[PDB]
Amino acid sequence: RRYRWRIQTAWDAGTVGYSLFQKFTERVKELTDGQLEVQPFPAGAVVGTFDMFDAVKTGVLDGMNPFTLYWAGRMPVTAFLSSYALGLDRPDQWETWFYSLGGLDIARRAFAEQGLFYVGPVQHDLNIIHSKKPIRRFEDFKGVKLRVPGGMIAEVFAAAGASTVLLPGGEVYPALERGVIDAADFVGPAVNYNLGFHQVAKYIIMGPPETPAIHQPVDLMDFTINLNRWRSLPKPLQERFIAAVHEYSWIHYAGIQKANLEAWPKYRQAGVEVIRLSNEDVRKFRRLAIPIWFKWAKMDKYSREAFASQLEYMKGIGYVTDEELKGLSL
Amino acid sequence: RRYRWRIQTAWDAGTVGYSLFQKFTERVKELTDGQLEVQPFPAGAVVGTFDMFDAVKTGVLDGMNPFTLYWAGRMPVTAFLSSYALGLDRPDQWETWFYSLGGLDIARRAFAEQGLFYVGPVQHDLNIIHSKKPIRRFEDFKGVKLRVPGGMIAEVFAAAGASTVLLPGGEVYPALERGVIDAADFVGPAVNYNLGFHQVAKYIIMGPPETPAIHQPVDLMDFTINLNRWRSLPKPLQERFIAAVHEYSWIHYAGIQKANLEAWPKYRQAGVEVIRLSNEDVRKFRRLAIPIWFKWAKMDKYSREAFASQLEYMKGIGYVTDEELKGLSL
Ligand SMILES: [Zn+2]
Ligand SMILES: [Zn+2]
Repeated sequence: RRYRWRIQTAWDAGTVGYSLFQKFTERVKELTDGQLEVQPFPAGAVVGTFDMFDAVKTGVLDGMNPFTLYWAGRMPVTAFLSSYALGLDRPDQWETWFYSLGGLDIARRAFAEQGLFYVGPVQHDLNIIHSKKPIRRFEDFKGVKLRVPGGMIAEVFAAAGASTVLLPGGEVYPALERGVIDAADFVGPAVNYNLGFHQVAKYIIMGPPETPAIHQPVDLMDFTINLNRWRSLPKPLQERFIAAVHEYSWIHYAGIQKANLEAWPKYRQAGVEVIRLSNEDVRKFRRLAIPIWFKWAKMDKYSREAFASQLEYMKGIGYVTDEELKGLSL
Repeated sequence: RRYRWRIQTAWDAGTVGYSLFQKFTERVKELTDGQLEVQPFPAGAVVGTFDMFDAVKTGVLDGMNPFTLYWAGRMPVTAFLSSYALGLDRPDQWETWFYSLGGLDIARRAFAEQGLFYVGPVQHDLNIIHSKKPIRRFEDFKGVKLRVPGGMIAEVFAAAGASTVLLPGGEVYPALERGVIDAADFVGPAVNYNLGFHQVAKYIIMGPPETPAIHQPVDLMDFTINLNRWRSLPKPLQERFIAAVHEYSWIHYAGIQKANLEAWPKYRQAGVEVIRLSNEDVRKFRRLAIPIWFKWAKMDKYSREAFASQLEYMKGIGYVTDEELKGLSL
């Protein structure tokens, strides 16, 4: 039999991300000899981006390709299924945690409880911030109306004095154009350029060379399927889909990075100034971030289990010291 | 029909690498519904490790899973299909170069001329060095009889004054034991421990925290199949094997990294001391390395094509400056 799944992505039509997503649907068809076809839908075509979770749960959408931390408000563990401020910051570290340190199994158990099947993470990129005004040091975040993807990312910036707001990436351009917000994080350079942020914001704010991305160094996406639909798919096809997603994870990653290399010269051409924060600004964010990591970990049994193993890993590779964990518990 | 392929790996029996490789053949069987069965063979079981290239070319072996730079002496481009001293040093950078910047197509074209189908790279790990006597700085390399995997890696150490020797990892232990060599690089901590290096060498030599691996930060493996055997495989199975290898690339990478985390405590227990070189030491190696990059790049049309796009990429991410390239050119 042939199966057809309808999957909407967080990528807006007309972005490098959507183009990569379109090709993935062709690859799935090739890998399953046409037995499984995925019909792609750009952000907002079936439902709003943040409404994808419920639509996939009901089966109205067969699956979704979101940025995983979008569900942080309803599933605490998802704040730990994508990068959070100053924690693990390399694609290979997240890949290791998910694929050998138990991360994938935590995600699958948590999503199964929601009637969803978490297939696996899709590698992507770090994120940058676009601002209408110069933010040159930690203290300049005070009073900035900043769009961020909620969750722990928003909490960290709020602890730095920013007024945070949650908006889908597609609403950032009009918000900055009208001055409804002063700044916005979204994704990396290439897609932000596709969305025109450079024309409504003259600055790009990044961390120092040592920590380019303070908040989201590894902004993971994923594929999540309605559990019933997943369980109805023949096992051989389920296994091929898992392989297709893991292969795509890196094909997506590479395509985004190539587009990013091409985008930087364009920002310079557009007259956009890239502001680099300092190592000291990062330390100020670090002191705010660690206690917040623990508060989020303490939300439910899944966030605790995921952070516990991530913390152990961070200790093993020198990303956290016992001294800085003083007074914190788990 | 059902296809059966014998594929030998550079991993010795009894290593974490070989266990991961055995699992991959089961994964291939599952992904192809039993149509493609790869019978795994540990290093030296069918042919010698360095004989795999000719064994596969002539068909004695259907395919191989080697460390790609083993063929540097016969195919100059392979010295650029795996990490080399002080160039790109993160797994994600090599993934990007191969999958979006044209790297994969260069490898495939170069191998096709040899009657081989290069499937894709297999991520792995950085490498560390084990020594019988301490090597605490750049100058301590003079006079050291050092085992390395030849090619550009051997040439950089020779430039530092070491007497290099080429040996399969499975022959490092006896070579150290009987004093044939003073030190040896091979792979990461877990597998080196599997091979018992800690029993014949009390030191591990690594770069500073900023540059843990000076010579081989991304020691890639790959799958290469006899071209005729590849062409006789139905296209649907060719595509599934390609996806399987790419998925495995990271499953392998993650498994190796987990094992590495578990190995450090065993080295401490075995009484092995980890010596870290300095940033100054890295600079001394750097001044030798860069000119060597160009020497190897100019070897043939493929080594030139590969290095050309890698240099362009490194320039793009600030890994090299025009200043330090003064007087060097393709
Ligand atoms: Zn973001
Ligand atoms: Zn090596």
